[PDB]
Amino acid sequence: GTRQSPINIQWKDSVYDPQLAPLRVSYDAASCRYLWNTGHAFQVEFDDSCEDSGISGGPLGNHYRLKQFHFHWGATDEWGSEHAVDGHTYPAELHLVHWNSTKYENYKKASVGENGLAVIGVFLKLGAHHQALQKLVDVLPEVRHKDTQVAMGDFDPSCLMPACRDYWTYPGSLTTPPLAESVTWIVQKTPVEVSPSQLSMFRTLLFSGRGEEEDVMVNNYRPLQPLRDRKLRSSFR
Ligand SMILES: [Zn+2]
Repeated sequence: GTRQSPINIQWKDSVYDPQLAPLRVSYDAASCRYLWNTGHAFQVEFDDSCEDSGISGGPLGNHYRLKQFHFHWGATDEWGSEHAVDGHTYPAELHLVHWNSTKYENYKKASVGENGLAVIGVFLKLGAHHQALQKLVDVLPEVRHKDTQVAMGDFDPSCLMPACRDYWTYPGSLTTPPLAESVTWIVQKTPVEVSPSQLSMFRTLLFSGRGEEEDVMVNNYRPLQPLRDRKLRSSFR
């Protein structure tokens, strides 16, 4: 299709849009439920029972509810992110998936609908240990095989976001089947630091189920897609 993610964020294709209203991120930590191994990555699921939890502002016309968030990574610290800023890739990327509760009846419908999703991409980079992320890291040994899960309890995703909220925005798609073109992408310019050891833990999850050939979970990212005729906006000058 034409609008497919991920892409390569290049300085030259960006156009500041001074019309973008500031982005207001506010999540209810109490809405957290469980972490689990989807078979493609690990995800933290939230209870989206009609709550203020979610995002608004920016390129979004209305509030979108937090449904879940996952991570993408490589077999090495040298690559792993889905997006790339001017040819550069990071060791991992966080995807905070929100669904347009205003236009669609449910997440299953929004995810494949015309304006059903809004995802914030946050690049991860080696650096200082990350406290908030440790909570998650601490339960991964419980979810090695696909389909396995564990209960959670009060977690604020915002703790995984950079202080500076400058972003790039463009129309995209899911980077996993059905690959629907229903995503308004909000990619954050400023990466968040984590320690090698936190990242190494990621690489112990498995693509395979219980009692199957041990198939390690690495390089679970999708190849770069052409920008095409789409408009890549900058919230910053
Ligand atoms: Zn993703």
